[PDB]
Amino acid sequence: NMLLNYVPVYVMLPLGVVNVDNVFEDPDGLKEQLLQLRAAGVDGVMVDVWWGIIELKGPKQYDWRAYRSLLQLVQECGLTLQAIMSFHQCGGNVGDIVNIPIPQWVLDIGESNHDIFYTNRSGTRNKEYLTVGVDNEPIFHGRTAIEIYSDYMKSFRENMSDFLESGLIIDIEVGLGPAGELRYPSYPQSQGWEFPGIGEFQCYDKYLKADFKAAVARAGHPEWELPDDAGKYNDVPESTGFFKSNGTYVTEKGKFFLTWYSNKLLNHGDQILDEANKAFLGCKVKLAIKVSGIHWWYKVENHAAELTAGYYNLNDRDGYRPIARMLSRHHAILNFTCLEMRDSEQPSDAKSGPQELVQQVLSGGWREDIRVAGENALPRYDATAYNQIILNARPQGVNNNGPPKLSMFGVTYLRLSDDLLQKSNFNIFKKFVLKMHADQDYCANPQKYNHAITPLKPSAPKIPIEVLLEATKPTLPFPWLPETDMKVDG
Ligand SMILES: OC[C@H]1O[C@@H]2O[C@H]3[C@H](O)[C@@H](O)[C@@H](O[C@H]4[C@H](O)[C@@H](O)[C@@H](O[C@H]5[C@H](O)[C@@H](O)[C@@H](O[C@H]6[C@H](O)[C@@H](O)[C@@H](O[C@H]7[C@H](O)[C@@H](O)[C@@H](O[C@H]8[C@H](O)[C@@H](O)[C@@H](O[C@H]1[C@H](O)[C@H]2O)O[C@@H]8CO)O[C@@H]7CO)O[C@@H]6CO)O[C@@H]5CO)O[C@@H]4CO)O[C@@H]3CO
Repeated sequence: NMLLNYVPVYVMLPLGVVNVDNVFEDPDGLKEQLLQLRAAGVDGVMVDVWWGIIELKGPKQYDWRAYRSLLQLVQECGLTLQAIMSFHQCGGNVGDIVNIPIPQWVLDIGESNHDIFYTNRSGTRNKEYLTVGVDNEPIFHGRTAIEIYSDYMKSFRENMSDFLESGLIIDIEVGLGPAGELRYPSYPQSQGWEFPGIGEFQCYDKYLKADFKAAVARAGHPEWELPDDAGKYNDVPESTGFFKSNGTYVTEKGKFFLTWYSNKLLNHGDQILDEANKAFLGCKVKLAIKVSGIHWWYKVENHAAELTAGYYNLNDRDGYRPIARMLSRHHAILNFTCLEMRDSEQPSDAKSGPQELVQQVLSGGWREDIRVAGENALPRYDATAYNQIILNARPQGVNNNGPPKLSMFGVTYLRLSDDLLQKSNFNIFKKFVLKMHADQDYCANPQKYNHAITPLKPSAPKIPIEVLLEATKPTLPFPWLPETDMKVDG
């Protein structure tokens, strides 16, 4: 059936819908908007569940009330929900609207131990998220950073058990770094980065520096140091000793460092997803993580922006398919971004390859047999953006005689705003929702399009890092159509 071609569309809710004071501010206003979405055929919505609002008062002082009133209203409006366990800061830059820090009691510990924060070579502390170096350090009033995350997710599961039982929540995305993405904070606008700066390595806090020196001593080179020649945030790769042609990234020292640095994210990801699987075990929910789409310098050999972010991806070393393989023991979804972007829209000197990056990451996921979802990175209201999302959602088009060979598990559109709901904009969005649904009407029962959610099974066994790293072998991507066969039309 054509309904086997249906890809669900979710919309991201406005930022700060429950504010920093844990108040669901405007139920009436949100409700008119949600009902517009329900009539346009949208399948669900997505919301951040900010750790800095919930566990603000102190360790295990959770207040779930205002998020319970929000989930109640989404359910009354007939929409499902993707929930993000957001363990990161919202906003906080100059010009930002809603600013929600991580818990003040965590920030107070940070006042006496600055090394709980990701740190660059200059010694600047990024406070958006806790460094992977403290994941198993019992320094937060007896808890390690992963026990804080685990406890938060167990409390969410217990206190929202009625919305979980009644099937409101489709999936739980677990925030794994800055902006909820599994990466280092290598391109902080708060420290002056501007596209397409290569960014900077964020491994200089004392826990990660110490771990690196222990690791180079075991490899037989105790003298090796953390990079001192990779430049600054706004550098271009050829003006740096680390990323130029035949530079340090290609030496024994550079490769060992890049393997260590990227391996820290796989393991960070693997251990917290272990806890998420335990917390939500038995629930009719899928688990997901978000990978960032870092497309600038993708078209040059060095892939510098990708490497400073922690994705050790080169033309001869796949740095994304190890992440897909890791997610398969957890039966999790890889949620990616840049689904709307065309290469032709990027400034030429950025050496930007969003279309190719997307084809590489989604093909890597389908090859590893996991489910792949995605978002647009920037707000777009035009038909060419929507037709690019429809092309990536079904790369080889609609199958008239079955399910597509390749299709995404879903797409979340970023952000519900008054601009989206403006008349000419919302008319084009309604056509996008239709074409995503492969010209079928909204289908309330996911089982009809083969998206039924079972009870969350326990994680399959730990895959050793060397088996994870066999997925670095480069493969050719699946074939993409030039343009979609299910066009919104201009
Ligand atoms: O707060 C900022 C922003 O943060 C989040 O986005 C992150 C994103 O997810 C990452 O992928 C990355 O983004 C970089 C991106 O990937 C690169 O491609 C590049 O962007 C270039 C565009 O790709 C390219 O098309 C062009 O953009 C032009 C637009 O096409 C054109 O329409 C106009 O853009 C204006 C917007 O239309 C307008 O709406 C307004 O945007 C604001 C948003 O409304 C607001 O929601 C917020 O956005 C968030 C975003 O939601 C998060 O996902 O702030 C926006 C900025 O104030 O203003 C735009 C103009 O300022 O003009 C532009 C060209 O000027 O060029 C760009 C740049 O070369 O760089 C991206 C990083 O800057 O990182 C971001 C940030 O973390």
